[PDB]
Amino acid sequence: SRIEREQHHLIESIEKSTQYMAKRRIGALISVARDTGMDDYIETGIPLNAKISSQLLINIFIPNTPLHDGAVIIKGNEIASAASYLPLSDSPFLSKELGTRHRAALGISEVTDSITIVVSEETGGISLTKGGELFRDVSEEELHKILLKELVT
Ligand SMILES: Cc1cncnc1N
Ligand SMILES: [Cl-]
Repeated sequence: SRIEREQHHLIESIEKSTQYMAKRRIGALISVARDTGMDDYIETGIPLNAKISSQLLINIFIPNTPLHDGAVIIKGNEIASAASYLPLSDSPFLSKELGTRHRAALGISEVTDSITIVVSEETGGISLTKGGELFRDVSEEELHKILLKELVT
């Protein structure tokens, strides 16, 4: 179909699912592939090759469920995999109060041009990684403008 419609639907799906999980302190880790490949990391997860929806993203990350423990990787117009491994950053600049999801999101951002979104299960804050930088606890307006700029081409 039309690319721009899928991209805006992707953005709305992330905004809606992360708002839902943030409110309930459900951790999440969602990495959006771009030009650089996430293919090897997709292979580490459970293959879904599913249509993107906020409902599916929420169901994946329910705690103590088969699909929740690891990253979701979106590729093109599909949720490609759940429970994928991402490389963990060894950076000592990452705050010690952040968890493995953040360290994983930082690590993939150091070696891909992917955009990765984290929901902390400790605080509910939403964070974002790109190019080896972390944007910690962004507002809904900040998240919206970042995703517009980064995911709509
Ligand atoms: C430990 C871990 C958790 N989630 C994603 N990647 C990882 N390496
Ligand atoms: Cl967390």
